[PDB]
Amino acid sequence: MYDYIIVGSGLFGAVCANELKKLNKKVLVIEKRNHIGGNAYTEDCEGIQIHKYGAHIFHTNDKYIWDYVNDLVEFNRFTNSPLAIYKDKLFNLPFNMNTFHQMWGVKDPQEAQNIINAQKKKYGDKVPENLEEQAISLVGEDLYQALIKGYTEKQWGRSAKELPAFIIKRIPVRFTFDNNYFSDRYQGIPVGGYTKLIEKMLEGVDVKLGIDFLKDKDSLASKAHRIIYTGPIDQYFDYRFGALEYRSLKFETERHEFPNFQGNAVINFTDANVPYTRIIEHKHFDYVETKHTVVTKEYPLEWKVGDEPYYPVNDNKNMELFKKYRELASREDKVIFGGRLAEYKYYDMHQVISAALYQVKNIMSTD
Amino acid sequence: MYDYIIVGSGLFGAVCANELKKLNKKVLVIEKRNHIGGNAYTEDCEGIQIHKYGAHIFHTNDKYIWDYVNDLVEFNRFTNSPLAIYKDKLFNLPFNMNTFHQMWGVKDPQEAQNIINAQKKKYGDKVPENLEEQAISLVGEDLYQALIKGYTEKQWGRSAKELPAFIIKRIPVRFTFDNNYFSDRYQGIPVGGYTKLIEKMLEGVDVKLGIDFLKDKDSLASKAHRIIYTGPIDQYFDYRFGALEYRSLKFETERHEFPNFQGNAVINFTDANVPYTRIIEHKHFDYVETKHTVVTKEYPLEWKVGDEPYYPVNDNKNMELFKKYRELASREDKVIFGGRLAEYKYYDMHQVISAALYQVKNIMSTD
Ligand SMILES: Cc1cc2nc3c(=O)[nH]c(=O)nc-3n(C[C@H](O)[C@H](O)[C@H](O)COP(=O)(O)OP(=O)(O)OC[C@H]3O[C@@H](n4cnc5c(N)ncnc54)[C@H](O)[C@@H]3O)c2cc1C
Ligand SMILES: Cc1cc2nc3c(=O)[nH]c(=O)nc-3n(C[C@H](O)[C@H](O)[C@H](O)COP(=O)(O)OP(=O)(O)OC[C@H]3O[C@@H](n4cnc5c(N)ncnc54)[C@H](O)[C@@H]3O)c2cc1C
Repeated sequence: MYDYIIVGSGLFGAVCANELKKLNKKVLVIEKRNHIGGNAYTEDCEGIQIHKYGAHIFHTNDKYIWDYVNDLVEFNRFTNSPLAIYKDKLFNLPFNMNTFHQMWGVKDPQEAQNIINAQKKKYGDKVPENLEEQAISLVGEDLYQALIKGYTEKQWGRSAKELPAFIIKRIPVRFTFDNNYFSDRYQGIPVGGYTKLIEKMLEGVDVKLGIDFLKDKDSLASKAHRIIYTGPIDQYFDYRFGALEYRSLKFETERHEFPNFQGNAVINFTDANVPYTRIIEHKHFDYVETKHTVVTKEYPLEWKVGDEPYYPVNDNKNMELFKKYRELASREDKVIFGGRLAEYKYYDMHQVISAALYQVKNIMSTD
Repeated sequence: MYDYIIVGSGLFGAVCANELKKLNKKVLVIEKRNHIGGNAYTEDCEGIQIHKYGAHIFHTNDKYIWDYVNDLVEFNRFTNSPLAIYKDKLFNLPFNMNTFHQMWGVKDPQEAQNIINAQKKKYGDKVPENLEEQAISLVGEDLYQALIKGYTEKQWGRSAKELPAFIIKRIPVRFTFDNNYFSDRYQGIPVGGYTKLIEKMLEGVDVKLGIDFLKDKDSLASKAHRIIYTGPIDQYFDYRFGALEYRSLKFETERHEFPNFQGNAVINFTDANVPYTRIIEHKHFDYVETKHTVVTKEYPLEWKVGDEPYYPVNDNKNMELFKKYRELASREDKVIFGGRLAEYKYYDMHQVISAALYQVKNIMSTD
């Protein structure tokens, strides 16, 4: 008889297991996939650790959380500086002086700011109610047209004027020459990959692979006093009210017999006419010398049952749907719903780790 | 009676004092300036910590050394990404794909490499007779003409074709888009400045300011069993064999009543026709909100024995001179010679800290 059965071996579940195992609680982890780690899972290809479900860069301002993962696996000092390719132009992301210099030839910070502020003139100053308006209010017309619109429209397969103002976490807009994608004090990649990190978390824990909890809900749930569920919340209740909308992704990977394909870990293609949204060259995440390189093309698509859910469409319709499942969940006796899927929300890794730690503390305050 | 009298309160001296005070040794620090910290000294101007004697960025691959300084003062995650302005063109340093893209429009790593490999061979395998040929064989003429020539000529006193190839033994080149000047695993600036850090190292130690050890050598020497000397080695022996040659710098600093002057901590001017070699905007080393900004222009300065020693020439002539003083120093006992000035060498901060830690361990294991 287990104290806890944890559904899903992603960061949320792996962290709960790592903490509960130290509190002397008997734990079982059930994962439907043939590998652990969830969306952060990495796989080695002759020395190159491959980010299987999208580029994953760790970043936080919380020193306790940075030390928590670093105490398990050492992280390098990788800094995420994505590139943006639009037609025949290459630009540096996030929005900084390098970007403005490339776009207009400007070198002076004040000058660059006047320009951006002047493109927002045609549009006026109403409160932004959609992504296109929110994007233009921050970077102006030229930057939006070249670097945001086509990209956003491909990833959400919807028009920008139709998406919510905050459907995407905003990236930096600064007036210094700095291609650092994140403003955090700590940032890096685990040397050896994330799979290794999650392995440390699950060390000394019973873990069963290839098992879908929802295919044997009642039976499996009777084997433990408490259940920690990190799968899709709507699927947990048989899509009873309809399915929550997401955007999925498809990754086309290929090995090449030369050492450097594009010279950067991440490159986005912001032209609506190029099918894929990104190309990821995995070796650049962590210095290695191999004669080959593995490159991944990322293509977005509308999520259907059977696909992996990646980007939740956080608009009013879906948020009302989520509230209905939340009511059902609020009634579920022995189940704790946590993680990106169970909460219908996009979580960065540090946020999810932080959510899991609070939840295990909250469980121990009083069982 | 002190066990140790440390001459100079720069990093080398401050580290020896920090370690010796930990071993219950009575220590006295003597500094000729009115402030501590040596060449790394920082001064606050209404919230902006000013790097008084040149931009100083900390970096190391030694985790022990990084934790050593961090346990005293916390460091931020500043990344040195110097820029260069040549005429009306702006380039990213160090030499990387961003640079090459700016120079030739190239985006492919292999393509950039072909361009450079070819240009390196302008004069075939011919062995470089001078500095200009040396540089051209390392990176080609386009990069050399635009980013090295004028800069190098200003910092030395004239023509590249009239200078020794030895001056530039290597010019780092990478084929990834990465403006990070240092490849080290650790890099940052101390929050609050370097003076604060050194004050922590000297905490609880007797320090005397404004005293030039050499104007009262005997009296000051009798106050301890051992002397650790970090001043000029040649000056210590009265320039007995002549003075060691150094290159010097002069700084002109201005306060401006606006928050952002150039949007970057360091910008080099590689045009021989612009007097200064660099402009430093101190606040960008460590994030702060001030309505003003302090900017410093750096100019190569002709050096005479008496001017501030910044960079040692280190040519055969001077190394020879150094060996002679080194022989004398080897006859001087109870006196330890250490630091950039005492050893006639250019040291990075982590190297000098490392040298002081081992020097003390050597001092302990031998007595
Ligand atoms: C494309 C992409 C890129 C990202 N990049 C970054 C980044 O750069 N930096 C960052 O900090 N964060 C990034 N993130 C966010 C990161 O992936 C999430 O924070 C993390 O996955 C959250 O952990 P989780 O356990 O909640 O969910 P998940 O990792 O998704 O894991 C849930 C696990 O539950 C399993 N499971 C589900 N249902 C069942 C069931 N019925 N039975 C058994 N097992 C089940 C799944 O197979 C899976 O392994 C990215 C996310 C995406 C989609
Ligand atoms: C322009 C410049 C930029 C630099 N930038 C970087 C950088 O970005 N990153 C990095 O890692 N390193 C950098 N360095 C290197 C750094 O400055 C040195 O590593 C550091 O100064 C070495 O410490 P030190 O104690 O050996 O010498 P110093 O700091 O020079 O200190 C010696 C001290 O002894 C005092 N003194 C000398 N003679 C006497 C005497 N007779 N009596 C009493 N007191 C005396 C001096 O006044 C001084 O305070 C830079 C150096 C220069 C010159």
